[PDB]
Amino acid sequence: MDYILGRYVKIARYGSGGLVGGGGKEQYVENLVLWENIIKTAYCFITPSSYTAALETANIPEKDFSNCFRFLKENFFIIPGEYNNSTENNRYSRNFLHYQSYGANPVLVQDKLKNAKVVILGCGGIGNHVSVILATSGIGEIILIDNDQIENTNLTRQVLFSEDDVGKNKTEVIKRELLKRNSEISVSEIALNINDYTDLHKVPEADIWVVSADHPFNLINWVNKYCVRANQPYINAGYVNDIAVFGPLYVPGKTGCYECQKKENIDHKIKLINSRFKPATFAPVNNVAAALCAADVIKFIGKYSEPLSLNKRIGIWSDEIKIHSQNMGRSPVCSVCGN
Amino acid sequence: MDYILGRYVKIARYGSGGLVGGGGKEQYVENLVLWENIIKTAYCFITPSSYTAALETANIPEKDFSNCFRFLKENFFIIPGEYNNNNRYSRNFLHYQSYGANPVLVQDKLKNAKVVILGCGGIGNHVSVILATSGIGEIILIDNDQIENTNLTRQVLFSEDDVGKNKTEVIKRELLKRNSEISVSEIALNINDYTDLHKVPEADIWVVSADHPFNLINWVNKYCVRANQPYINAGYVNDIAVFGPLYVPGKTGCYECQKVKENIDHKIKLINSRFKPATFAPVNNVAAALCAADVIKFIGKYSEPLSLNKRIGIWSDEIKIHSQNMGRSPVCSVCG
Ligand SMILES: Nc1ncnc2c1ncn2[C@@H]1O[C@H](COP(=O)(O)CP(=O)(O)OP(=O)(O)O)[C@@H](O)[C@H]1O
Ligand SMILES: Nc1ncnc2c1ncn2[C@@H]1O[C@H](COP(=O)(O)CP(=O)(O)OP(=O)(O)O)[C@@H](O)[C@H]1O
Ligand SMILES: [Zn+2]
Ligand SMILES: [Zn+2]
Repeated sequence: MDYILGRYVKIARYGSGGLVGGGGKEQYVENLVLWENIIKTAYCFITPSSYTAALETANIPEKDFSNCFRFLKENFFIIPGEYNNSTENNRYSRNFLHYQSYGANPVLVQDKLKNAKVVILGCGGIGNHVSVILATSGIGEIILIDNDQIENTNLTRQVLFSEDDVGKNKTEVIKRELLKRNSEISVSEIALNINDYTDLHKVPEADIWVVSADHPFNLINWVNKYCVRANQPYINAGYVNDIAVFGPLYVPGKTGCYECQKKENIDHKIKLINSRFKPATFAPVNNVAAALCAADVIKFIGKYSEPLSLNKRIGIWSDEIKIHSQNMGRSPVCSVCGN
Repeated sequence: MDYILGRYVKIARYGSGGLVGGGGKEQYVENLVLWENIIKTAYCFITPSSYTAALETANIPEKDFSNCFRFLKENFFIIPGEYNNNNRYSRNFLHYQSYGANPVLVQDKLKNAKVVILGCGGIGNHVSVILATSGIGEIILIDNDQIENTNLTRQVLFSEDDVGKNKTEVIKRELLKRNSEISVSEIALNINDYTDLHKVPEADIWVVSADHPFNLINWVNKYCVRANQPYINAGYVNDIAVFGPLYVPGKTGCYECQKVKENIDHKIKLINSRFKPATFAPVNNVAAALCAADVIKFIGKYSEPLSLNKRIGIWSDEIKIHSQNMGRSPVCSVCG
């Protein structure tokens, strides 16, 4: 039963002791003696070693070594030796350190991604960015859904498209560009525009729908109603001008749905104002939303960490430093998924 | 003279009264009478109108109209009509308008700017393409590394058939395909010592995402303070996306301002030298996106970059954003 120090752990001289690890799992250990001991025991696991083989080379008392071993193990700084049983030349090897760092076997996450099927409903700015992440991360099957054609104004956010692509179907060029990046996956396209609730029946079953299409105004309400009735997982992502939005991620029976937590003259005026609405699109906002959405899809399917947007619609601001989550937990009294 | 309603304005009935605006400027107006008066005033500007003309068009008293007009005007829900002006960058125009800038003037500032991309990996790929398609006039790409198959997970400009080619080379080609209106430049360089930074050209700003050695950004900091050179750092610490600081000579603190045993150190240095980040495209892309937002804003001058005086971290396994103060230090070791 070998263990090996993760390649993603770093330690630093800091404060009265030091830091162990990098990122979300970073620990500040205030006691210098303990921290120095943690370093000494980590060093013993640089090569793949059983507990007792590493202990043999440690110059500290067994009880101190044992405590440090446990610390390292619980945070996945040391990982089973087999979790490093893949070639450095594997195209997905960088994601592997990421999987390892959450205590998962990267070969098993990869196999889950390989066998998954994802629907990209909406192939604009969000769909462009989500689809390449999912494609190059090894999701086995991607189905691109969109009826629109590429324009010159798309080139701002829609990173797969070029000047030369103007006039072609979006789904056509994305497929071309996805397969140029990862030819070991399968990519299909459906030419569909969702005019009515009934149109959603032409969208295929999948592990998850990535929904970024936002026309008409109640498209999401149709998608949610449909997915509740079809028992189909979906995630929403987009933006409200300068705020990046992703979530909720809907899982049948395991999470709340979109609807759970929800003068004629002026009424005419509101409607006209809203009819003329066009979002202040901004690539960085689009990209943040799409990045975090894809992370939640990879985690939903990989199963190695909890998706952020379970039971939540998450907003990330671009002009102030702010995240806010909006409660979208299950309501027993919901008219869509309820009693 | 003339004022027009922004297309990015959204309006909903909510609770007591309603909401005016979408996104960061979204405002709850409790007073329903004031809420209705706002929409009555806004409605007269859907089609461009002068102050006085809209007053005679609205069915509300001159005092209520002045209040609602100022409300819309200060929040940039209504803008000067000339700002309204199909275009390549027409999409970004609503963004600049929403912050009370003339898009044409912002667009011009971008057209006249030079950006250095110091590091053409994951962060470089994504930063450079946002900048190119937003219309930064000159982009200088700097890297001495070749494309590998393992790059394709997050280095979005690169395909399988590009493996073995130079990064600067392929980024340039792909940038030019997406925006032919700009000029792209490459330099084959790797920063081996602090003294190699003199070979980096003068720009409006440096995007620093190079991450070898550990002390690269420390070198970059000291040089940029010396060269009077604006720079912004961006990257990640495993699962945490990082951007900032944005160093502006004479305005902000530098990277080293707030500074935010034989047997042991030998083992530390051996462990640390084996380090490899747990890279993850989503984390790459957030850092790069928010960094690119700060560059556009710094150069476009229409909003304050978020990372002035701050190193910002966005968590990926938690809903969390945290900021470290990098304000000016008089007793700093590099500047001050
Ligand atoms: N009902 C629908 N059925 C199929 N596709 C739709 C759709 N509504 C929108 N889409 C597609 O989904 C993408 C996003 O659409 P919307 O966000 O509603 C307006 P947009 O600003 O054109 O999005 P974009 O910026 O992502 O292109 C577009 O490519 C569009 O073609
Ligand atoms: N001193 C230096 N001078 C110039 N460029 C540098 C540099 N150090 C690093 N870089 C460049 O900055 C980029 C950083 O790339 P990243 O995507 O952050 C990690 P990577 O090393 O590309 O991934 P890998 O570990 O899978 O190879 C690389 O393209 C690298 O060539
Ligand atoms: Zn419900
Ligand atoms: Zn300083």
